[PDB]
Formats: sequence, C-alpha cells, structure tokens
Amino acid sequence: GPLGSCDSGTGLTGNYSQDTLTVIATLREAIDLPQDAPNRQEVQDTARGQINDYISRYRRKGDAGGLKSFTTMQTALNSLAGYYTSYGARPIPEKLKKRLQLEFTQAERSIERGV
Repeated sequence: GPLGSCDSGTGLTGNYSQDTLTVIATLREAIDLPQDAPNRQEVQDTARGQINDYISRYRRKGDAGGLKSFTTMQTALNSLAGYYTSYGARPIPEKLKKRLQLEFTQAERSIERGV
C-alpha cells in the first residue's frame, strides 16, 4: 500500500446532504474542463476519489431503492467512473457529458427535498 497522499478526505464531510453536492460540484467542473487540459489525468483521479468515497461511505446507507439521489448517483457515478478506466485518460464524449449534467441535476434536486 505505497499509495497515500499527505492530504486526507477527497472533500466529503460524511453528511449525505452536502456530500452529494460536493461530488456533483467536482464532477460537473471535472467534465467541463477542456479535453486539452493537462490535468486530465489528475482531475480524473480526484473525481474518482469522490465517486468511490461517496458510495463507499454511503454503501450501507440504503443500498439504493429508497433514495432517488443515492440510487441515481450510484449508477451515474459508476457509469462515468467506468469511462475513465474504460478508455483511460481519454475525454468523456460530449453526448455523455450532456446526459451526465442532467443526472447530477436530479441528484442535487433530490437533496433539497431530502428523499
């Protein structure tokens, strides 16, 4: 386990309410960046941390089937996470980006009501 940065915590505070928004804020801007950005590999790793950390900590939250945000996010984050590893550092297609934007919109919207 040689891997381990000095910093701790991708950004989540453990609160499902803000945590959902935190990963969304990072993901929206992450995919927004230009495919010509040098932080293409770095930004992917950062977001990947939020993705894994988000479901990992909230894995036992409900395992989906109760919260629209968690259920929707589970698939959205998993789908997008696969894109980076599936192709690597390649940029996410514009089609997926547009669809993902809505996915996150629905997730943050659910937080307001607190499904």
